[PDB]
Amino acid sequence: SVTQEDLKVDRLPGADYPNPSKKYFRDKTDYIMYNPRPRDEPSSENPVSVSPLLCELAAARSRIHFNPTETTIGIVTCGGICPGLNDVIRSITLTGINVYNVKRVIGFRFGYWGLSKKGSQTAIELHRGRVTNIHHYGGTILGSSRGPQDPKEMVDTLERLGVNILFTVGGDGTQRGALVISQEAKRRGVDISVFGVPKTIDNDLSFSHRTFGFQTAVEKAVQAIRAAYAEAVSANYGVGVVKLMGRDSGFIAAQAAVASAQANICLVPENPISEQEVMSLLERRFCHSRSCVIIVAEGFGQDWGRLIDIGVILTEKVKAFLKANKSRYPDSTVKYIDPSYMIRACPPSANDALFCATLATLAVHEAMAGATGCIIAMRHNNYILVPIKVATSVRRVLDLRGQLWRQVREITVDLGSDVRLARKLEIRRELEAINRNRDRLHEELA
Amino acid sequence: AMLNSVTQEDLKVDRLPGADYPNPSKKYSSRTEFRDKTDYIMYNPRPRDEPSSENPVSVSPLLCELAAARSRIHFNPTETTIGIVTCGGICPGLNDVIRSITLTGINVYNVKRVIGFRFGYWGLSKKGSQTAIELHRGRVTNIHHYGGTILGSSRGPQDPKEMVDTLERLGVNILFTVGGDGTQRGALVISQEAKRRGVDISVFGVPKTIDNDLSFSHRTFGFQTAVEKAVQAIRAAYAEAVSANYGVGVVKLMGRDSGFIAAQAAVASAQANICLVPENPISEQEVMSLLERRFCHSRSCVIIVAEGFGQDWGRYDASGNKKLIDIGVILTEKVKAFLKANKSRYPDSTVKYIDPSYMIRACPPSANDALFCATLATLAVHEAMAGATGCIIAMRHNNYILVPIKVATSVRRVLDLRGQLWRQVREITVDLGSDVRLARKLEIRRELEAINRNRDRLHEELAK
Amino acid sequence: LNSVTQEDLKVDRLPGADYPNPSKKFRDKTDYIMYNPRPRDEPSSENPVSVSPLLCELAAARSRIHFNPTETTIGIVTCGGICPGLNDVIRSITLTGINVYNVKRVIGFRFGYWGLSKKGSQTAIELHRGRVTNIHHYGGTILGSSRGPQDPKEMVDTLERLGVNILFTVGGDGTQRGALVISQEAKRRGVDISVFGVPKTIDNDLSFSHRTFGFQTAVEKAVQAIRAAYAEAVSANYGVGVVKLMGRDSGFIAAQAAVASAQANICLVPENPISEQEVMSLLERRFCHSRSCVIIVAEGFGQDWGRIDIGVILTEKVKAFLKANKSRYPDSTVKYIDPSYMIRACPPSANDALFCATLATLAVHEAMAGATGCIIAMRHNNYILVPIKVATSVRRVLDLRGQLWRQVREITVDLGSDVRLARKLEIRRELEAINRNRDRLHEELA
Amino acid sequence: AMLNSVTQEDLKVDRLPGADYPNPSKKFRDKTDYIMYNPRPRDEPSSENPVSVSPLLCELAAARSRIHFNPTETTIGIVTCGGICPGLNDVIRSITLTGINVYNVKRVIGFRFGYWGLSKKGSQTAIELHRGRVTNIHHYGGTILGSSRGPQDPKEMVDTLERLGVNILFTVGGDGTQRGALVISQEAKRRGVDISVFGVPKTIDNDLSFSHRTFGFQTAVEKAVQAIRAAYAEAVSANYGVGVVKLMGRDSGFIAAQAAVASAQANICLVPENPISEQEVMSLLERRFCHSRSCVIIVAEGFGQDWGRGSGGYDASGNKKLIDIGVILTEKVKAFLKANKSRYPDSTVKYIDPSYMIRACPPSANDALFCATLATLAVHEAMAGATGCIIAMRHNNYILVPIKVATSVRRVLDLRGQLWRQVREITVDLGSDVRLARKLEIRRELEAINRNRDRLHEELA
Ligand SMILES: O=C1N=CCc2c1ccn2Cc1ccc(Cl)c(Cl)c1
Ligand SMILES: O=C1N=CCc2c1ccn2Cc1ccc(Cl)c(Cl)c1
Ligand SMILES: O=C1N=CCc2c1ccn2Cc1ccc(Cl)c(Cl)c1
Ligand SMILES: O=C1N=CCc2c1ccn2Cc1ccc(Cl)c(Cl)c1
Repeated sequence: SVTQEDLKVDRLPGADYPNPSKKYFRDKTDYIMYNPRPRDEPSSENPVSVSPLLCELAAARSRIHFNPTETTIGIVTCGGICPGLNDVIRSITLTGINVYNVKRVIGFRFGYWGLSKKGSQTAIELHRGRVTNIHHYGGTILGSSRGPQDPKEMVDTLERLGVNILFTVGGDGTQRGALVISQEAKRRGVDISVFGVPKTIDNDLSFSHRTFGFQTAVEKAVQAIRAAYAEAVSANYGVGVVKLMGRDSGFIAAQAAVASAQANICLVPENPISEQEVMSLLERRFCHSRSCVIIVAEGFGQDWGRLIDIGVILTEKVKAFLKANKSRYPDSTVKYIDPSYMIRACPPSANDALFCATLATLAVHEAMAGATGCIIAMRHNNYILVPIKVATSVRRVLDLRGQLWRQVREITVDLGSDVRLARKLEIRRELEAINRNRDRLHEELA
Repeated sequence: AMLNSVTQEDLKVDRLPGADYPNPSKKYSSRTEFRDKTDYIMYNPRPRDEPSSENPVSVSPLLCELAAARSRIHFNPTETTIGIVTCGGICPGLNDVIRSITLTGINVYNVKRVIGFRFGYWGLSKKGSQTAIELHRGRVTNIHHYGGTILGSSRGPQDPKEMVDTLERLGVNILFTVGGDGTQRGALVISQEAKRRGVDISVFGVPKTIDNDLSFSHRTFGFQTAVEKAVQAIRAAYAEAVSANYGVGVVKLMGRDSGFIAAQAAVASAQANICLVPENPISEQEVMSLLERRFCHSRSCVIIVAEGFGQDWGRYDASGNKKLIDIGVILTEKVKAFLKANKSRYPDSTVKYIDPSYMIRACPPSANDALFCATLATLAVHEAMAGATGCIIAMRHNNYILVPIKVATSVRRVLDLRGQLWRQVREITVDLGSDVRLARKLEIRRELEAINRNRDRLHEELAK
Repeated sequence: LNSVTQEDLKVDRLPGADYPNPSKKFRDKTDYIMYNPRPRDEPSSENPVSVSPLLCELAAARSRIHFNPTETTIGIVTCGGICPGLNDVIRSITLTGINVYNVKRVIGFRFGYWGLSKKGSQTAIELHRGRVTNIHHYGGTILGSSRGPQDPKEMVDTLERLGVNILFTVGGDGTQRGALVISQEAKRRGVDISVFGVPKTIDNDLSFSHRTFGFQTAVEKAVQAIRAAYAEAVSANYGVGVVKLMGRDSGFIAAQAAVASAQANICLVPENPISEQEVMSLLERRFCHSRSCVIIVAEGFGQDWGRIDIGVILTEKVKAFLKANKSRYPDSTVKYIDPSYMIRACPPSANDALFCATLATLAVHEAMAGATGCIIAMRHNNYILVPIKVATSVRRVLDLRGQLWRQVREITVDLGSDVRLARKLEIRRELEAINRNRDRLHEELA
Repeated sequence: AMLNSVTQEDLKVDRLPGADYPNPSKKFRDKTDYIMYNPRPRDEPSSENPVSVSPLLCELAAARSRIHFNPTETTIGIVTCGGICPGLNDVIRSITLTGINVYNVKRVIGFRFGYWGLSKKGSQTAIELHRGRVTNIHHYGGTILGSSRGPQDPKEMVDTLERLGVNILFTVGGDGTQRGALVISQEAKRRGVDISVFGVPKTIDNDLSFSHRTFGFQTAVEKAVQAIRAAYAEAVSANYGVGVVKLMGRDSGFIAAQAAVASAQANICLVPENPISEQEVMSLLERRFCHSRSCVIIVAEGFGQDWGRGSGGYDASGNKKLIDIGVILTEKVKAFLKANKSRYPDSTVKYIDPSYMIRACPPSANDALFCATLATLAVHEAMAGATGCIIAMRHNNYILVPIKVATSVRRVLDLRGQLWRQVREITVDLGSDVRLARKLEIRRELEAINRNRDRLHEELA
């Protein structure tokens, strides 16, 4: 498992230049505890971490590795779009130009394709004028693509254009590629930093509590649920099925379910249940209600097909179930909602705009200080550096015993509950309230 | 050729016999002139002739009756029961119409009682009538802040005999039918079953069509909200498409039998390169030719498609359910097949399909639709209390009018491909008539002229 | 008015239409719409006759145009307070000129009429496709705006010097009066210039008009301001929210916002001047059986209240009234909200974006066809041309006997009601409802 | 110099005696668990686990296996006090639904218009909170209970609590409200009555200590950025246009600072932590107008309290009556521009107070989730006999803090920290050479337009 060695961040040799940024900084590496929980009860001596692990904190350094005015920064965006890609491009560019006064900033187009011999022709000049308002729009002005290119070709491009720092904005696959580029550079003894800004709307990066665009995604997911609910509650035995991202984890689905308070069933990859259990939950909902809203992560029920499109398959199976039971559900309506387009393709919330700008600015500070083969992450309210190797070796998933999942279980259908009993206590509370109103009203006359 | 045969007689709206009660909100003595009765607006306000010494004459002989609070009413307010039913697909502002019908009845006319029938015409059947809800001030206070209908909705008819049985049993004097063409045809059948038994009932339609394809009408409620939501869907499709090399966003924008949402959204957004509407059937080959032309000098394309486009395109799912036609899916598949067959010229390509139907129809209305819904509903109550029946309320040439259901359900509204809206769609969308290579040369000259000017002023600013 | 003749509605054309219209599949002669589409007589077998003799010229693309497209220079100026959609009008004028007519050049004059003065003309900007691409996503004007006039002689000097053939004047009544003075100075020197107004009034108080651009957006924002005022007021014991909602000379925004929101208890508009004492009487009546009150006030209300900022003065007078009556209103809270900034400075709704684009496109079509000394307006669902002289001679105001104002009176406090009686009926209706619920609940047990 | 003294004793949260009942919630904690106040190590990485720089441990909030109150005999009371804040209705809803749905408590009472609602007169207005009364209240700004500023007689209030059989009172409000909560707690202890008083902190300014985030703060920053966007549109539309926008910030500038960075459209950001003179402000404006025709100024309501003398008075909540710095700043900017009409021949200054729209909206979805989680854990811990404390969020975890220490210290911007550095990167800097900085600007632009000019020239043929 993970050792302190696994958390040591690579530095390019030498920090020969002063940091030009203004004293309105750090001379040594500071650390934060991976786990800030104590081993023992309160005692007369300072508490000791349950874990041996320390993470390096990200910050502007007093000494830097790259000579600012000779430095070329490169940027590439890869994979599915995510709210705040333009914020990361803008803030990397403006930190480079305004704070370090770097020679040049290059935007490589359509992911790693943009660093291939063919693709490198399309590379764009990122100046102040080119990034002024790009953060008001979803997508990426650079464009994106999936899948790799020859690392040899890509380092050929980097050398040819005199790129000293490449920022890799993308998911697990992109950062694995970043580490391969880093090592091809080291192999030829070229002075290049490769520095990852993690892109995962699902917030399933480890050594991390929050990735950029996640909070925006939850806002949009709740708006999709509000529409699904309006549709479902408008029909007799109405069912709204809404797919909410979640390739390998259910953080968006779980947070949206709790925030909206309108989901009756929440289906996540961490909690695989059968078609039969799902229909049993729907059956229980329809005992006391005329509508049901089902949230489903795209990674749920991958053992339900021969990704399979679980949104379509679930909708089809719910229809088949209700048709086979037309006896008890005489008329019924099942609506499928795929809001994926609207969740990923918007500009960020103001809180994600600030987060994106802070990730990007610290990524420039640390790369200028010779950090390489690492990502910037946010953990316990602090910015840290994590080596790509350990970051891509583990992933984050819902704890089904944790407080978030407990809140999902409190609002969603539970076969264990005495619905009909609970209703009797409900009616007593209501009667108490309307009796009080009845009295005050009777009083008010005369 | 088949022409519609509408005469002035066809536009006369039925009144229940007698207006024996004074209006408690419209006192005859608060008029400034005599004769509180029916005023008219011209169907077509365009003249036959040039300006001359005599007043201009309408190109049409038709006059529409204007909707308004009357000084004399047919129903005795405190003995009056109002019923409401919502039918078919939901539409932004259903709750606004329910709320405003209820509060006009209670607050303005002080009616005895308001009943909400549930899940469309099902709610007036013998079985369904058990579910009927009491609409008081407390039940409707904030319902206009939410999409859908608190009454619920369903498609398709019920036995008119059963439904009039329900209306008689509950003592319903006015039934408001909120729904489309099919719903209002049913309203007229209810009206006639009532007349047959000599029961004193007004049936009054509030038209529900998100597509704005009601005739004798320029605007139906929820349409403007739908266009707002359609433009937000297009903004997301564009962000996705422009982020890919040879990226295509296909977005379906309502439009069952007409393309008003698709056309207005295309022009409002200024981001659609192809706009496919039922009024303008073109072949799969013409569509791919437009995409091909777009990809000559761009790396992305956004395609708007109405659900009623290409019904002559193409011809049970795994669970044994019947598969609907879906031009959105079929178009997306055909665009992929075209790009795959031409991977030579479009080496990598991405096609994304977006169905924002859920978000377009299921939201609360814009403030402008909230006002419109409240005004339609309040005037519908005023006119039904004044004994109007077998008719709908519509908005035409900035005015509220009454139209008999028979006329209203005999004709539908469609884009004029020679009109100004469609011209604006053609100005923004790909045009095969342009010289690809020439047009591009002039583009670059204009750009070069601009950056040359900036380059000069910048050079000036230094040594100054 | 009882006056206004067909002559007053005749729109000036520059002499000659010697060029074909380069747009493709247009009108060969001028078509008309009736000013008043109401009939003189009862329905009869013969086509109805207008109550009015007046006909308005319809706006449309013409087959013959006055200006030679490739020799034509278009100028644009934006004047007075900003209004949602200014950038939409600038963009659509520019792109219609360039993309449809392929005009030589488009000039943006800066900070209103100042921009056409000898000093100001140096700041004039080149409007090409690149300069207007996304400007419609932002509030304000890229050209900038200013109030008040310049020397017409100087301005025509500028127009002649820059070879401007069509000047579009985007502004209110004062701006268009200036446009007509420019037009006549041009005619006097025999310079071939069209001056064509796009009316800018957030208040929608242009005559020969049912809707001006930005009005609908303003009502959306006004309703959002009222929603916040209501939340504040209803949260306090004897809470009062006063919100000022534009309305310099008319109350269309205030009236539509009051009805759309359904949360205003008092609506104060210039058309209905009432005394300080009547206002306090309405508040007094509201506080008989409610603990909160929301007051909408147009900026043009109560200009006979000073021996003036009516928002501040009204708020002060409401506080003085509540303080003098602290006996009956023991603790009380008065909040003033001026949302003017947020109402005028936003981008338009999608419906206003479409309207702006349509006004602007037709304005270019008609100016290219030699229309001058006129504005484009929308009336009875149609686009018309109106001479500036008649357009600036009359203004539009609320009809206090109309359906809109009736809806305002239905929701706002009414002194005409019996306080005591009205309340008794209220309580009976409530008791009826809660008695039914009380029964069904009692039933449901067993 | 003067340092704060916080000890482990100050962080020990009071428990009512006895936990005699099992927790009816189903599929937790059998003893009190802790998190480090400061998770930074004393030493370099070594063979031994790292040791905290601080001796302080905070008690973690959680559902307990043993509870103090017998659920079906328990009455929960709720009161909302002071200025409204996005998410008040979310806290009321979640306290109510946790009480009813999880613990099946006897009864939930909503006291109206703050502490007034627990007075003899006010207690008549108290409302019954059931599932039906709170179903959608979280979709609206304000409080369905209503709010008021300032105190009531503690004797009267405990009279009300005893009369209605209230076992737990939740106090939703600021520093002043929670000081009142402690006074209620002690009046109860004095009479030996079994009551828990448990605070949910309400501060839009996020200036609670032992805390990184209070509810409604993130929503406030969203609304502040919308206000700045409108101010910018107005200012950039005028020749020498100035938008002055006031952004909350009574004693700290977290809203102003985060809004300035999020918007990237503020040229000057004025916060209580950084008092500067009228002359320095006008110097920053002067520098902005050297190479721009517009300026946006953010000002916290607590900035420049040494720019005038106030009345000496106190508002109903017992806070200083502040001078209106928004109006005074706007007036001084106008006076400066008028006195310099020579160099700023026409100028326009607009003042924007968006306070109404910032505090009176429903929460963002992220604030709705936060509010629900604070409220649910507050019920869990009060049922487990926690009293005289608040629930707070720190280092991504929920903790309990005694009111006494929570009301003794407040949180303020670090002018040497990363947030304020980002504010300084975007706002006007007198330290730059105006003339030199401009020359380099133009060179970079010329380089860019030369590249575009080339690619365009290429593209023909
Ligand atoms: O194999 C994986 N599949 C999914 C997710 C995953 C994996 C490894 C790490 N992670 C989490 C992760 C997500 C994004 C980034 Cl940028 C990184 Cl470096 C790791
Ligand atoms: O088949 C149709 N498809 C669309 C529209 C349509 C049809 C028939 C009449 N009409 C027009 C219409 C639409 C709505 C209503 Cl409520 C009415 Cl009465 C007619
Ligand atoms: O003095 C006026 N106050 C308000 C309205 C008004 C006046 C004069 C004409 N009008 C109508 C009007 C409004 C805007 C425009 Cl652009 C025009 Cl041309 C006329
Ligand atoms: O006197 C203060 N003025 C402002 C802020 C402050 C004070 C004391 C503690 N605090 C921080 C604080 C804020 C809110 C709450 Cl609910 C609490 Cl308990 C403390």
